[PDB]
Parts: sequence; structure tokens; C-alpha cells
Amino acid sequence: NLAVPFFTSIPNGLYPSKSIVISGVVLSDAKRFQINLRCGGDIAFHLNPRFDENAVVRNTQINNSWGPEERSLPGSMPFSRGQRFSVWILCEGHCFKVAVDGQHICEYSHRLMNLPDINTLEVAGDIQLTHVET
Repeated sequence: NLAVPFFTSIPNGLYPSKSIVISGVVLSDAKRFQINLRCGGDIAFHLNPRFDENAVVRNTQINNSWGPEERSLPGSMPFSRGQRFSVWILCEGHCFKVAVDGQHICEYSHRLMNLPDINTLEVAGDIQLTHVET
């Protein structure tokens, strides 16, 4: 079942060289969607395209408190309403590397380093989810 909100395990948690791939289609009336890599009560990595803001927000939530957002992009907004997408998240020792449709869009330095405990993937929001690899 690929209904959203979608949850699944990341076997063995995160470690350097582990890849997560999220494929789907942005809804034509989308406001936002989110991909969360969760550990317990924290969100290690929140990847959050916002179509009203024309932004891709990255952040971390610890004990229910959000940190400072990261929003830098090398070019234009890499998701579009109604458009198919493939998100590739690569875990390294110091950061996540994120590509969309093969285009590198950002690095995000780890704020939570307990990588094996980051063992739940959540995908939620205004998309049709078509494939997950964890």
C-alpha cells in the first residue's frame, strides 16, 4: 500500500553509503509534501517541498522543537505541481546528499548522529506515491 501518509522501516537504520529513493507525482493542486527520516521522537531529516512558497525546506526536529531551516537551491524549484519526481537521499558520514531527478539539490549536515536509530521513513502530503526504496 502506497497511500499517504506512508510509513516504512529503514532496515538497519542509516549508515554512510545507505540510499533512500522516493518516487511519485506531485498533485496538480499541491501545497506541500514532506519526506521525514525519523528516529524515536525526533525527525533527523525533514525534506519539505513547498509549492506555495516555491521552496525546498530542510530541517531537523528534536524533542518537538524545529531547528533553523535550510532553503538554498542551486537553480529553480526542482519539483512542480503535476510533475513526476524521483528523490535520491544518500547518507554520508557527515551529511545527507539530495538529488531530484538526477540533479543534485543540496547537502544537509547531520544534526543527529545516531544514524542506526534513524530507522523510519515517512512520506506525507500532496503527492501520489509510486515507489519507495529504503
